Amino acid sequence: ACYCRIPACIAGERRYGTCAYQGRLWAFCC
Ligand SMILES: [Cl-]
Repeated sequence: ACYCRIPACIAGERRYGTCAYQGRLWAFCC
């Protein structure tokens, strides 16, 4: 499933773009 993550996606995931939410930027990870 896909999550917004701070600070980075973990192994086994890949990053597919970015979230801006609550004044922070997040990796969008799947
Ligand atoms: Cl980040």
